[PDB]
Amino acid sequence: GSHMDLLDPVDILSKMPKDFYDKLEEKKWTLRKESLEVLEKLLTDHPKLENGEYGALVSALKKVITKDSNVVLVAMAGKCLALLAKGLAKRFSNYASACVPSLLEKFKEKKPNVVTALREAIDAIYASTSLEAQQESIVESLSNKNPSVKSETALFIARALTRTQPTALNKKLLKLLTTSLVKTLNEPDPTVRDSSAEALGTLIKLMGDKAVTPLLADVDPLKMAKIKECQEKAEIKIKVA
Repeated sequence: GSHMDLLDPVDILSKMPKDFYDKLEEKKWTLRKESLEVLEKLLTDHPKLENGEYGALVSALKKVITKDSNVVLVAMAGKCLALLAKGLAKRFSNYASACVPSLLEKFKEKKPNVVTALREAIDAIYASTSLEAQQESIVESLSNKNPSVKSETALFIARALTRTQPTALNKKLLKLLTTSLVKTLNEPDPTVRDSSAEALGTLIKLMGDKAVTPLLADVDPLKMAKIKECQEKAEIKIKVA
């Protein structure tokens, strides 16, 4: 009944205000907020989304996330993007690749509320794609000069790995990911190092010691300890088979 209706795909595109896009172009942040408010409510009221042309909506949200000077709007746009990606599940796959790079770069913003929304967004989007498909953006981001981006990128990999099938990573990808993460692991920044250790430990948890160990032969003893600690705490939420 009620609960079953939650499984009923809703056409939210036809329910948005006729001035949704125009308001997002207003200079007054409170007007931009009005469009996002309405959208956020539509997304929370209808967890199951009908198929449709979401390109314009995704582009509008990305614009707010990457260019809005108001962090409250950035967080709201991030949240909406996360709910949109969740409501479409795999139906979001076609928009994923363009979103990933933008979200990762936005991790230069450190306000915790924005960070939480960005994590939710990139995590929901990951579910519709794969590390194989997003490797270039991910690896490129681990090279970002901004410590905050490097750290959040490594943490993104850690969370992603807990929901990844072991068969989703071939030898090449495993080596590329490990090599890139060992590089940030040896960075002078403490947070970046911890985040890299968490990602590496999760990677071992998922792929197994024998498979990954060889690639960490040159990691010093102290760092290996951090990695193993994280490995112990990592929880792989998926089922191989």
